[PDB]
Amino acid sequence: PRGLLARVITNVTMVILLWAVVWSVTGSECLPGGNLFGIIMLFYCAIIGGKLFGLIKLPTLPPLPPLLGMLLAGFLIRNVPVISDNIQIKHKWSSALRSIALSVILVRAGLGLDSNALKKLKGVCVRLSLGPCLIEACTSAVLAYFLMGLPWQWGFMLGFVLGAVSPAVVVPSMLLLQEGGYGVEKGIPTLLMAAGSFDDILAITGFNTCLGMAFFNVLKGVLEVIIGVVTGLVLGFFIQYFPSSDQDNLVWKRAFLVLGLSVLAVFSSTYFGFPGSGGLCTLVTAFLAGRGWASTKTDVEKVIAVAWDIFQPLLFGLIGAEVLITALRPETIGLCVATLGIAVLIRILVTYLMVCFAGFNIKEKIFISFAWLPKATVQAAIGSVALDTARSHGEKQLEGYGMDVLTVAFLSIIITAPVGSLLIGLLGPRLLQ
Amino acid sequence: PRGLLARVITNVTMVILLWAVVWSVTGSECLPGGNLFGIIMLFYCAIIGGKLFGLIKLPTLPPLPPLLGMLLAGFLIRNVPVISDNIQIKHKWSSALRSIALSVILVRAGLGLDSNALKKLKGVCVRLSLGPCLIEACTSAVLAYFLMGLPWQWGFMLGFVLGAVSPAVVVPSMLLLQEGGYGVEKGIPTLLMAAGSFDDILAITGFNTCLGMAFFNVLKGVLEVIIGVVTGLVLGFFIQYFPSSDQDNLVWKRAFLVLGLSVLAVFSSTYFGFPGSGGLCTLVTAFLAGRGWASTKTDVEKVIAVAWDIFQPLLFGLIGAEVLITALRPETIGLCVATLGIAVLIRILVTYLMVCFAGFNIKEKIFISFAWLPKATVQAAIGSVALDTARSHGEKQLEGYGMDVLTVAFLSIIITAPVGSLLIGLLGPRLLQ
Ligand SMILES: CC(C)CCC[C@@H](C)[C@H]1CC[C@H]2[C@@H]3CC=C4C[C@@H](OC(=O)CCC(=O)O)CC[C@]4(C)[C@H]3CC[C@]12C
Ligand SMILES: CC(C)CCC[C@@H](C)[C@H]1CC[C@H]2[C@@H]3CC=C4C[C@@H](OC(=O)CCC(=O)O)CC[C@]4(C)[C@H]3CC[C@]12C
Ligand SMILES: CC(C)CCC[C@@H](C)[C@H]1CC[C@H]2[C@@H]3CC=C4C[C@@H](OC(=O)CCC(=O)O)CC[C@]4(C)[C@H]3CC[C@]12C
Ligand SMILES: CC(C)CCC[C@@H](C)[C@H]1CC[C@H]2[C@@H]3CC=C4C[C@@H](OC(=O)CCC(=O)O)CC[C@]4(C)[C@H]3CC[C@]12C
Ligand SMILES: CC(C)CCC[C@@H](C)[C@H]1CC[C@H]2[C@@H]3CC=C4C[C@@H](OC(=O)CCC(=O)O)CC[C@]4(C)[C@H]3CC[C@]12C
Ligand SMILES: CC(C)CCC[C@@H](C)[C@H]1CC[C@H]2[C@@H]3CC=C4C[C@@H](OC(=O)CCC(=O)O)CC[C@]4(C)[C@H]3CC[C@]12C
Ligand SMILES: CC(C)CCC[C@@H](C)[C@H]1CC[C@H]2[C@@H]3CC=C4C[C@@H](OC(=O)CCC(=O)O)CC[C@]4(C)[C@H]3CC[C@]12C
Ligand SMILES: CC(C)CCC[C@@H](C)[C@H]1CC[C@H]2[C@@H]3CC=C4C[C@@H](OC(=O)CCC(=O)O)CC[C@]4(C)[C@H]3CC[C@]12C
Repeated sequence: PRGLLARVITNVTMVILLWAVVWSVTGSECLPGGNLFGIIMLFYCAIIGGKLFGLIKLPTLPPLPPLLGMLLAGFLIRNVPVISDNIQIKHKWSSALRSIALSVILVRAGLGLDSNALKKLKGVCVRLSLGPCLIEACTSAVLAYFLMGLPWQWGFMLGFVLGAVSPAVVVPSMLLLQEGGYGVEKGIPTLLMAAGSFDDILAITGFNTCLGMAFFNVLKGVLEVIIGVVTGLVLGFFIQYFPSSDQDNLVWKRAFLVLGLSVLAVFSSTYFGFPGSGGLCTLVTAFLAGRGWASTKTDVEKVIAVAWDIFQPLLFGLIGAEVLITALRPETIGLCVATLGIAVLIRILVTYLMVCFAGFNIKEKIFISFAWLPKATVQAAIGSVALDTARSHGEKQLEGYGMDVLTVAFLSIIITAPVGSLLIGLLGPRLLQ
Repeated sequence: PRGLLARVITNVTMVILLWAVVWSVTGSECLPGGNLFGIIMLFYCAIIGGKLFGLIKLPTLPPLPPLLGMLLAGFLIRNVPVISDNIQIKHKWSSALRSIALSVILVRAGLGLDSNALKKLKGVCVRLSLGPCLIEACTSAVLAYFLMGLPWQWGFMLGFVLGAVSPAVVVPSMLLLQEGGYGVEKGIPTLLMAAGSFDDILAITGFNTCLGMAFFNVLKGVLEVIIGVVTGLVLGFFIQYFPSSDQDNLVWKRAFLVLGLSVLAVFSSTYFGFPGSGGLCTLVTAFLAGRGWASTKTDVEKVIAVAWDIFQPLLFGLIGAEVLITALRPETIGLCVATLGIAVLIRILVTYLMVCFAGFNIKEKIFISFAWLPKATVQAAIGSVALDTARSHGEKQLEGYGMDVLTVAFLSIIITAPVGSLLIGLLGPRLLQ
């Protein structure tokens, strides 16, 4: 009956019951070496890993983010030889589960976005979404040439992979800051959430175009923008009108509609052959339907919030589950760190410059500069795409260049992701109060 | 903006959207001939079938139950030549889905049982669950010998299969009657729900033993009663104490615990080798948990009721999905019809006699006598077990005897399942008012 004892006892039963129930219905998928056993065990390990980082090993002054534990828990499973064969996850299950978690964070960001602030920040959004991304790519190519044997063709390809803000790490931080409030709320959380959502299409277009040259598509990148806007706009108007207050259980009807269409848009676009259209399609759909509701949007986000907590450990467990290749390969990776360090440093400076027009006087520029660091999702999506092509085509010289790209690609998530989440967490309540 | 137009538009969108979403994640399972296409189409056909029987062809006086539509919808799929390979379903996903729906109705029946009435009905419950089951089986064996070539060995086997009350047909009707109330509520709804729950152990024990004799097990049938009581008690006292009001989201925590352990007991018991223990294990577990949840028992009920509505069309659609063998086989089934007709009539008389002790004065006897007719679930599970051994044990003489079991076993589901459900509908509010 004790509160502390009841909480620990209940959770232990509710986790053993989940494994036991699945093992009964499915004959062998829940035994060691099975497909459902790898997913369940990784889900449990990521859950416990986050709890340790913040409740037992919490630093006095800085609150250690739980995102570090989730990546660490997945890293140990993939790299430990004795816990790498009894637990395995199929690539097609990893990719399917990876994209579903991405759509959940996108709809929640757009759904809670305030449209009034977005109207006055039209000019700032395009500058923020174009400045740091393009500038860093050019610097990365120059930095790589003087410190690596990669030519200009492979120098530019690295830059686009490196420079892309991941919404999965900034969006959860912005929403928590906005809920607390600080008496100003100029629109910084809204600006950061919107700008980082559609930055992916710029990066993927350059990577594919550069990859093809080293092996046209310039117009194709523009088409992905048009399709996502048109599909998101037309479908967004059939959610605020057809579902009305007349029907019952409307809370569970407006929640399945937005999430179901978001999943359809993401997976359908990739199948056709123009990925990235669903990246912003689910942003416009939720944003348009978001303005249609002005009384029941409060209870819809609560349903989505519980869903995000389920996919939070699962998403980052999969992200840090393919770093076994570079687990321990000391080959003077100081140059790789040097390229990453300079590129990050240059990105900070340009971000401050791009917001020097008006409004943001002193602290807004500082907070925005340090909030553009995290790089989690897009880096792992196309991190090893180039290396596989080099291996496939039958050559070898290009494979070595691709391996170098992998080292810097995985290094960004390990380094810049946990630091960015930690910095944004404690500096938000200290600059724009 | 119109509710009439909104429901049809909204419901149509919510069914096409579900198919499109599942089709995107799974490449070919959503296409015709796939595994997930059979489950989706069968659920949709059974859904409209229930709506037609009550909104289009509703009789004036007798309300035609949706069960007739659900049984017919699955019947057409399995028998129509052109829609019998376009939609299919694996046996292992039919059996898994069949048992899960059975556990839902058991916990919802046990949860709504009233303890006060059960205390005074010790004598009536045991007599009701023993009288008709044994008496009807004996009459079926005698009638079969004088009207068929089945010897005494096969006569009793047919009787035990034929004599069994299905809880999935009465409990939904009993719960609705109890909720409405009629100013007396002597305990008839509680008597019928409890007595019919544990009637499975006798029917399976007789059928298995009789089949073995024609091919000791009395002791094992006894253990299934003991095992269910022992595990029902220990697992029933760890649910009304640990999950308490201190925990958050307690509504969704107690509903996962009762339903999760009910599924575990049913599937785990079958695997070990003593089925039927989980049938009454989840009945006692849910009843004991109800006694501790004095206040929040009704709040959890709203979630279980919605769960059954999902499995209502799926359960009966699968029930009428294996009648292709006897789709159209005119072989003078009048003897089979005559044997079933006599057995049903004899069952009515004996049930009236068994409850002529006290309490039920005049009208209660008539209502209870006709409320023991519905027979749908247990028949289909063990109906074709005899014929499976006949075509697999190498003997062809016994194949004819097994075929006669299928004719009567499948004929009872078509006839008595809908009539019994319809009979209680228009007779309940006319006898215990
Ligand atoms: C703790 C509360 C929530 C009740 C749930 C208990 C379950 C966790 C128990 C009940 C039956 C047990 C199972 C019954 C027997 C076995 C022996 C063994 O099963 C096997 O046959 C595979 C290995 C072998 O060949 O022995 C492995 C564990 C297992 C499945 C047990 C695992 C744990 C189970 C599911
Ligand atoms: C907080 C922890 C419990 C989260 C889950 C960690 C898992 C990764 C651990 C927990 C229990 C461990 C398992 C305990 C027993 C075994 C059986 C073992 O196989 C043998 O024992 C073979 C020895 C023989 O020849 O008899 C293989 C590893 C495995 C699945 C272990 C692998 C790693 C597991 C799943
Ligand atoms: C605080 C919470 C998050 C801890 C969760 C603990 C789980 C990781 C434990 C609880 C029950 C354990 C399981 C209990 C029974 C078994 C059966 C066992 O089967 C064998 O011994 C394999 C024999 C063979 O080699 O064939 C393998 C480990 C396993 C799945 C255990 C794995 C680890 C489990 C899931
Ligand atoms: C935002 C998207 C939708 C439209 C813009 C796509 C850009 C990413 C493409 C368009 C023109 C491309 C550039 C044009 C040609 C080259 C040559 C390429 O390889 C060379 O340096 C050798 C050139 C030579 O001398 O032949 C280096 C990158 C670069 C600048 C390309 C980099 C990627 C660019 C900027
Ligand atoms: C209606 C509202 C909820 C928007 C959802 C529309 C979907 C129902 C559409 C969008 C993309 C369409 C699919 C894209 C193309 C095709 C052609 C075709 O796919 C194939 O290539 C296999 C058969 C063949 O060889 O042509 C069959 C239908 C399908 C999958 C379409 C089926 C219907 C889909 C899923
Ligand atoms: C209220 C109704 C719509 C519920 C669902 C009924 C389904 C059983 C129907 C609806 C659409 C029908 C399908 C429409 C088209 C086809 C394609 C057909 O294949 C061909 O046309 C091949 C012709 C050729 O050889 O070129 C096979 C049947 C199928 C899947 C039909 C089978 C039965 C379906 C699935
Ligand atoms: C009132 C509600 C319950 C009616 C529900 C209607 C559904 C039965 C319809 C809506 C969308 C239809 C599907 C839309 C697209 C396709 C792809 C289509 O693919 C082909 O043409 C097969 C070509 C080939 O033979 O390879 C087959 C029919 C199908 C599955 C249709 C089947 C019937 C569906 C599910
Ligand atoms: C509640 C459950 C767990 C216990 C009840 C078990 C009964 C269903 C068993 C116990 C003794 C069995 C009977 C004992 C022997 C026979 C002979 C059997 O076959 C014969 O008639 C030939 C006998 C011979 O060789 O002379 C037919 C049924 C019957 C009455 C059996 C039918 C089923 C009975 C009643």
